[PDB]
Amino acid sequence: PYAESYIDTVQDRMKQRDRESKLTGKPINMQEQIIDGWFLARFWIFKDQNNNHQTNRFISWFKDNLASSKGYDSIAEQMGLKIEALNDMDVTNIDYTSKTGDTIYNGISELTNYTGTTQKMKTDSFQRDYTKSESTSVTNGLQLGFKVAAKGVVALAGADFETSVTYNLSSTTTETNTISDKFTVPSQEVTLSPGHKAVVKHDLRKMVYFGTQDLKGDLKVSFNDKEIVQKFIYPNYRSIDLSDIRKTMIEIDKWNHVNTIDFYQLVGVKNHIKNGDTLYIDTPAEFTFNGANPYYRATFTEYDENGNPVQTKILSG
Repeated sequence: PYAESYIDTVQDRMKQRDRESKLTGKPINMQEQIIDGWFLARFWIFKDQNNNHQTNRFISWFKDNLASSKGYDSIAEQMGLKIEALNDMDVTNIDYTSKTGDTIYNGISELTNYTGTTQKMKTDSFQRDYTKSESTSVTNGLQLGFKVAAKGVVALAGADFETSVTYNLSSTTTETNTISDKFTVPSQEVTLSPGHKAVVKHDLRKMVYFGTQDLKGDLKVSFNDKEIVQKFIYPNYRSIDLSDIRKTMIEIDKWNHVNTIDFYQLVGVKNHIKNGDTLYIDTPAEFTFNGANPYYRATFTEYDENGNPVQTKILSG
């Protein structure tokens, strides 16, 4: 062709993509970087299989799909790009601030008394419903066309609240879940004199936690490209994983006598590849739990026959 190799263009593009992510701190486009590597690996195999016409047509098919609007989305489903989290991701550097939220119940239970004798009269228990919400956002999203969900246990140690929340590793968009839970207001202890009164004020409210964190863990990457690869060259089919992309880019740089880049260290800032199918990512995240464990305050003031407060005991909070 006596022109610039598109192969060299892709190799340099993956380098420039990873550098921008690491020099700006912004996340890399995981879809484009892995697909660009899959393309380079598949070509490095095709070039040695004695079909230069299909190899050149495989380059054309990849280029034209990139000129399309869908771009890397159309290729991602054709070669079956799959990224899934099979284990809980680690939550680190939890820093949260707490506040009280909306009222769940605010009222009183007025306990009179008329017996001529000292007593230990008691209120009764009741049960008020509420809904708690959990919202998370990933700062360094993988920028994928498909949603890649993960779980992580966020333990707000100093607040006795601990929940497993869901994240969206593909986009910075907020991921929200709402769940119905219930608080049982307890019966409260009160010692009363003849003719004295007891009031118990209930203040039950949602608790709100705003926090930052990191999210680290392994992701399984696989290519389901058996069908699309064989539409170009059918014989001598072999499956390909991230190991083959690392080998390809090493051998491409060796061909041009330049420093060998490590694909495993070319997947965006704070990220790296562990082996053929394990991508390790480390992204900042933010969370907001609205509801969680409700804050409950209960006070009791004893009034004598003249309506004067005798004693005031704290029962919750």
